[PDB]
Amino acid sequence: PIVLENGKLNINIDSKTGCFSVTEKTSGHVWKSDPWENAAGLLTLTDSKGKKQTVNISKSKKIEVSKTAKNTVSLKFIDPVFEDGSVAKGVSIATELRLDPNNAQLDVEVTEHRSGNFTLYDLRYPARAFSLKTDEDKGAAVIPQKQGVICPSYIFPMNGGRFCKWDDATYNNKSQGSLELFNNGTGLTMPWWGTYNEKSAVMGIVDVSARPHMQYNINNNGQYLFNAKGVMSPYQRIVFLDPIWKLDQEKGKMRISYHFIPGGDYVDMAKVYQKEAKARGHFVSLQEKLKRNPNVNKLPGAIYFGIYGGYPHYVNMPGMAFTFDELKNIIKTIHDDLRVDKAFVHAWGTFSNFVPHNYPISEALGGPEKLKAAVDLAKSYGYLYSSYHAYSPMLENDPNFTTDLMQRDAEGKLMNTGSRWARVDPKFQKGLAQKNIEKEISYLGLEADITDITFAAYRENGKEGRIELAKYIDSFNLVNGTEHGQEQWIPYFDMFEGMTYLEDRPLSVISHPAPLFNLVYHEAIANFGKIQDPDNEVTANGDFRIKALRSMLFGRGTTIFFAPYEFEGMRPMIEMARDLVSPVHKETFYSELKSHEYLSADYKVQRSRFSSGTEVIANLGPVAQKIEGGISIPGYGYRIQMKDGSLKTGHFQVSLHMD
Amino acid sequence: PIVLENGKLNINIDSKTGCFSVTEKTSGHVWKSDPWENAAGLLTLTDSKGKKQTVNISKSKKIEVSKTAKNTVSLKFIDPVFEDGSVAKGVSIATELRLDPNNAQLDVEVTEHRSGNFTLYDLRYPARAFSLKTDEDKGAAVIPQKQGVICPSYIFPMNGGRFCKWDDATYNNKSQGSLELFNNGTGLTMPWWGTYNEKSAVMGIVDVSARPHMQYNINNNGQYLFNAKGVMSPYQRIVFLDPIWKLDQEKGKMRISYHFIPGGDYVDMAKVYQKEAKARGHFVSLQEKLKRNPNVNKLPGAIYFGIYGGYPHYVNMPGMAFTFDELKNIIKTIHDDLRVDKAFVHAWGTFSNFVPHNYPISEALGGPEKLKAAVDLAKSYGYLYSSYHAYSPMLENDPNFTTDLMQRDAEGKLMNTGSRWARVDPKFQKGLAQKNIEKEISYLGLEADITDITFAAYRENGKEGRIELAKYIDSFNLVNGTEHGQEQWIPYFDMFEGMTYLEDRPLSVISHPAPLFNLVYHEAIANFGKIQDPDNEVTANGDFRIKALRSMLFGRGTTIFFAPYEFEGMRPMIEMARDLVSPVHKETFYSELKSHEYLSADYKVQRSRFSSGTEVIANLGPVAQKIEGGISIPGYGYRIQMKDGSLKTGHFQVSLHMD
Ligand SMILES: [Cl-]
Ligand SMILES: [Cl-]
Repeated sequence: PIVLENGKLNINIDSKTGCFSVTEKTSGHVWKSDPWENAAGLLTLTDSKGKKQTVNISKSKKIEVSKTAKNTVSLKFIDPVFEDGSVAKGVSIATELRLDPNNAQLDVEVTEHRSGNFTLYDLRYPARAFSLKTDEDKGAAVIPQKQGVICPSYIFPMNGGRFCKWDDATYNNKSQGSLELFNNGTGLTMPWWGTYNEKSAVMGIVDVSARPHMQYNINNNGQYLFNAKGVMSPYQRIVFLDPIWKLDQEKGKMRISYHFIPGGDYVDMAKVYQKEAKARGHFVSLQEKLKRNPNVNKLPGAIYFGIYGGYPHYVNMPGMAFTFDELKNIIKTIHDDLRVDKAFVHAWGTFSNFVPHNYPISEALGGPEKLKAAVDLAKSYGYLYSSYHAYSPMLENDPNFTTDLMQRDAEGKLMNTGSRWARVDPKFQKGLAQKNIEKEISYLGLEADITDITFAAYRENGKEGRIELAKYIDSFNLVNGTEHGQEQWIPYFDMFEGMTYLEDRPLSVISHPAPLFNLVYHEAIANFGKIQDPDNEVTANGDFRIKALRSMLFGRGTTIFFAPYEFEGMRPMIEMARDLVSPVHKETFYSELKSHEYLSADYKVQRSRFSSGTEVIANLGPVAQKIEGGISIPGYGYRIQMKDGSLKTGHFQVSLHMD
Repeated sequence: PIVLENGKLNINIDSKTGCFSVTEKTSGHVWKSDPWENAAGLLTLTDSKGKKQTVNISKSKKIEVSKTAKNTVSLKFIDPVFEDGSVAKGVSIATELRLDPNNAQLDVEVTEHRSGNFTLYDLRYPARAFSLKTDEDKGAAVIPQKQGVICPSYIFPMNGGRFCKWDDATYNNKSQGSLELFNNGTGLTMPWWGTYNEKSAVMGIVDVSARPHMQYNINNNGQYLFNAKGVMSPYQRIVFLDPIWKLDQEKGKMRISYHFIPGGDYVDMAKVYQKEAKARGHFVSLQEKLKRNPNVNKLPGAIYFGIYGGYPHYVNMPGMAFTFDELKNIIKTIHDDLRVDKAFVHAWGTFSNFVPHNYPISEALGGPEKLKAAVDLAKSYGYLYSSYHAYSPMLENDPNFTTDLMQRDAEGKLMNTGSRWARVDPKFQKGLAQKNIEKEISYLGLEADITDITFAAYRENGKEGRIELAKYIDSFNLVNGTEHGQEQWIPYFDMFEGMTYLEDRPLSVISHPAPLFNLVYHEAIANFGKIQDPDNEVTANGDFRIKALRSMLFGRGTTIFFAPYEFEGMRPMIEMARDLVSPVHKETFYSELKSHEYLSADYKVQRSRFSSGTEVIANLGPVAQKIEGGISIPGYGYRIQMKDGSLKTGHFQVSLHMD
């Protein structure tokens, strides 16, 4: 082998294949190259007939590996070979491995690619690296899918229904696939991922300029590679996560930085990234935000209430719209009867035109003075208030619909024809906001704003116009929120509505929620439940029992999101959130989520520690379980140590009243 | 126009296009032909270049429409034209429309197709027929997707989060697609579907010999057709369901029979089908089953308990496997402490080999005598008992794994390499069951059996071997169940585990559960909740509150499916099922589900009436709502009128106990 080495790592590079292993010297843990095919990389490209095929670059006609500097090895893979034995002449991939001279940190970069008369598409590089061996390694893959998850590398006790679905998925196509960076769908919210066992951890951080996808393989033995051939896989069940470099699209630097952490797990990974997040400029603390705007302290302990009037979808829809008097009375009841001390009231349906014309205040719902009376009541209670706003939609049912503000592609065709909520080109969105937002703020005396859609993702197309809008909104210095968010938007907002979990998502049945994003960013952005999956709805992500406990563990706020006709049914949930979640949310709001742990074999009992001095232990399953010191946590129960040393213990119960 | 007419229907057939309208003469409602393109049919076929294209068959070069009998119109569509104006010379499609002389029934059949030098694939015929106009018709599409759903043709009040998902799905690809018949995944469990408004209903029943797919379009304006062109749809939002004849594979008769019901809805449609089910031989009543086997009377009021010991997935898995003494104690606790009077105990993990070798009784778990003691205990209480059995798997982790009993295709390649649970060719399965099942029956004195996997679907490949196993099992005259089921298997079993709902399914955000299967088959086959989504798990399909109420409305039994370590956490739910669900299940078990109705604008308050003289009203949402007479049904509440005149009223409560 060729060798790169420092005080912490030894990298062994195979001259013949370009594959590498990483020995973490302190533990003797060796991270292995591809256990299945000894493939350094997997490259998808067209053949001479123009059919896409995926090849092992380690089978190329020529492979050149050399040390080109003390801590750099240069590799070159020349003329890959197709399945049928023909050669992709003139195709080459060049890469570098660069060891930090001091730290346990390896940079891996794809530095050039040549396509000849072929077309190159995906490159998995390194391929099937940093794997865990299922049922040998006791650890997990770590994936910042929205708030984040882990995927254990072994089978463990769990509810029998869940166990069937989990195990089964590890033998079919549910456990393999890919995810993308910085969307509000199924994708990742931070540019890293990793694997750990009981000895060591590795993560990879993707260069800021690049947008690889991430391939996963969760305990799968690769049977998916053999089904079309009708044979059984000869490979072993493993866990891996690989970068997919999109060679046909990517113009950035195709670099991933691997960090090796002895005895580390997902918390340690998160903290490594937190330092990078700060270097990248995303980290603007809620303490800095509170210094700029004292009204940010209306957020700790506040329930986020969304009163959904059928808008933006419809204007004054019968059986859904609220009047402004009705809004006022919901506000009053929240404060006077349900004793809610702090709240963020978000009223969906206050305008008589469709977004993106967020005006005038609707005469049919009572007019301006009647809305002002609602808002003033809220402000009298120290609640925050915002209308629903959006500057990105262009809706088919809007009488003012036009394609004039939609974007066109290089061929002159309309973009986002199938995505109605994100049709207005961002380059127009600041101008739309400017039409009325300052009038609303002046007329209502607003202290807060929430703006939908535009900041839910961080794609390249249109980003300049989105930044312009973000800066415009931020210039008002209101306590402000937006739908979902991404790390890149943290500087401009105080809270994100969402950054939790989709209901139906890849990896659902073979992962556990982990507060990855909040382990990084809790001190910098507040988050609340998503409006589609609020704390009052029973979904794949739980009922109120589960959601309330998870809120405290993860450091998010309560979301009660309702049509007006449901309000009386919200009362119990509001009370329970007020009693249990709100004081914990208050105490921990500005703090760091220092650590999170799973404390039971089924992963349902967890412990979170916040730099406020607050410790939350909760049991998200139905059966009491013991942890350390033989302490028992009831099903759907909690034990919380507050800053002041007091202890709160308790549990939820579901009962049946029979008359 | 050519007309077919009787006293109930007028069929108006356009002689230039082949499109037809149907006037239902009692209500006067007119079902229109394709509102979008005036297409009589949509045919997918390869072009001169071999690229598949879809074409409107009404644009064919020659269309021949003639009245060939009093009540038959014959159509021929000759030389379809491609996008580019080129012709598919030698291609033709012939159809017939046959009006029943007396009844409001129309048979539609594709009687011939010729391909010439082209290859034909899908044919939608009739295309976009029997549609509902969104927000003008107040009705629904009716789809027997597993237990069944309806898809309303208008927007209505509901929870705000649900509303956003619902409306949004009508404008993207979530509201269009296709489903297949007789699978245990996303598909249909009865060969019919339909549409209704406030005046009239139509359904179509597919010929017994055919396997069309079904296309859906739920309030979608056809934007999916235009996204690639980057233009806005010019079509209106409508609801339709079309048959998709797979011309490349279908050997049966491509006939659908349309039945027209003035004032009808999904209940009337289910009852039309019920007549056809009986004609097809699927309907063997529970009453007949009870006459054959008096032990069937151990099912009414019984909780289905699955004790999941990590088998079949693993043998004797630490932390999941139960011993036979442990199983005995669980059974004892359920009866003596939790006062469950009737139950079906299903123990997953009683053998020391992997399925499909369902023997011997495991020595490691205690041996035959200790299993007998647990079974005898169960029998002394009157409970039904089965071990887990399966004759279809061939598992990678089984030391005895071989490919010898796997099916191979015409190229000699293994089939089902991707489906571990369904690998043994059905032709072998009877033999595998024969190896030990009679030894088990005799040793344990079994009164019952549940067999997993084999009867979850009704596919053509392997059907004969499945039938042979069903008949073999049924020859024992045991109270018996199977996973999921299908209508074709009703004659052989007393119960099905499942026939409810997938958690993640197409149409989930744009449909309501409706008890379609049970509206047809409740008197013939009992069902219970699916082990993956049991009444103790909180999922997309609800928590215990919601599941228990739906169980009573739809006429299914309770499923408690748990790993042994969870048992103590099951107690409250077992109690509540005992007190609430079990007596209603007991009373209604053999009865007809006569009617189901949605009584609230949000579809959450419902009413079912059983021929036992039992009426169940329940509210599956959080807020109290009023029905007729101003009677209020509490959130998560019920009002049940029993045959004995008694009225049961009550509701679930979730409380927080702070110590
Ligand atoms: Cl969360
Ligand atoms: Cl159900």
